[PDB]
Amino acid sequence: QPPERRVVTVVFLGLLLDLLAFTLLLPLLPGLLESHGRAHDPLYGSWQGGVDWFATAIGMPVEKRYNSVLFGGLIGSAFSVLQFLCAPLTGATSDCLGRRPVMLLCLMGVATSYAVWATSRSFAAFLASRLIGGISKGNVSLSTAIVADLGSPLARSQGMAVIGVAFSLGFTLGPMLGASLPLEMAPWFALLFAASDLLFIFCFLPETLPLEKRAPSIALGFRDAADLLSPLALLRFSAVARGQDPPSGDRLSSLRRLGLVYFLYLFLFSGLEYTLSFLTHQRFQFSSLQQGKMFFLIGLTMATIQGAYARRIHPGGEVAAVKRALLLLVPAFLLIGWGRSLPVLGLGLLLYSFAAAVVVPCLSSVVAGYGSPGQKGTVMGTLRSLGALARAAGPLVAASVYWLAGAQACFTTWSGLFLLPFFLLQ
Ligand SMILES: CCCCCCCC/C=C\CCCCCCCC(=O)OC[C@H](O)CO
Repeated sequence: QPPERRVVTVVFLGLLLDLLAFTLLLPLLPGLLESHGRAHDPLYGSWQGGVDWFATAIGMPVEKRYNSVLFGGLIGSAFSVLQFLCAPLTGATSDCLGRRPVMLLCLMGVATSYAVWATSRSFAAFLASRLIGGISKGNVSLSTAIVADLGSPLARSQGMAVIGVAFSLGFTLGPMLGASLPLEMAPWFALLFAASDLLFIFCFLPETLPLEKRAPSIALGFRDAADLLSPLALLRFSAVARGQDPPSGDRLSSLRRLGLVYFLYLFLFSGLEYTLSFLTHQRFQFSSLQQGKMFFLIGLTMATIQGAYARRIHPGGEVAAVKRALLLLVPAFLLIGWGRSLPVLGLGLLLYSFAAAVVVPCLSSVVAGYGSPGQKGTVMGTLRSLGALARAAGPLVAASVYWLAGAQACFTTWSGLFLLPFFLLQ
């Protein structure tokens, strides 16, 4: 096929190898925390002390699986703070040095993250592994940047859809494999996928930013440092607005508006998506195995919609499809929030899947069309960073309201707040 097919193919297979490696360990995390608690790990005990303080503050009942999910949520949140910190820098660096050298630095970091975990099963090794993997998770935003390097709006909108399929397939099949593996072998499979991704990208990712299109600098002074690290400067896209041939006027307002909608969407969606672990236990007494089955079906529907519908939306129709998805999430979360049987829960999950499939891909696709050739890493790095900030705060704030106000209070209120990104877009 053309050179555009070849790059997206390499980006997709690389990213799927990456996401299998990460998601593989997620169904095992409950057992690994429980092991540390049971060995009296005094560092574990520190963090358990923090989760406890939080559990007391929000009024969360004392129960093994409620603790497991809350601890997994603090851990998930700390990790997203690392992704937020590093995504703009990694982007700006690649704008200046090319996509391939920075993609490869990031993958050596991810491979090293799994080398560490492989060697030691302590809470310390766990956090050391998460820290390194966290600061090296720019490979994700570099994938979106590489798609944004492509020539046509069509190339880009389909590229972002294909990345959507990677995340949906990765988050589906990874935990499936992990729970099928003997625990000893799991960190070895993560390593195999992470080393495979590194080697695959080394041999097959073509460069999509030529030397004569690159940003002259990463950051010259403290104001440029702050442009990559301040949540408000990342919302205002100040790093992009201060680059070579940047967007200005109406074009720069639009970029900011898509970013605010992106952040708000993911703040709300990531919160309800996390607290669905509370709702399916508390209301329907789902085992974590049954939560496995449910997220599996969600991921498969999402990959189908992403591959089949999201990927076929005519360039120019991204925004119309996002507005329709944000409206669909109002009934979707009302049905989940209030449903007292599996048919009603099921209907809300189906709408959840159709709507979530479209939003991240369609918005990335429109955002990717902004910035000059040497700013694609800074634009998509800034977008990923806003998502990371959103997935950092979303779970914690939804957990507070879920336990302080109850499932209905949280799911009704978050449902209402979806009209904020809907109206910001219209
Ligand atoms: C380019 C970089 C190359 C790679 C550089 C590697 C750096 C990794 C450093 C520290 C993490 C290792 C932590 C090892 C944990 C030691 C064991 C421990 O903490 O105690 C065991 C626990 O009490 C019960 O098993």
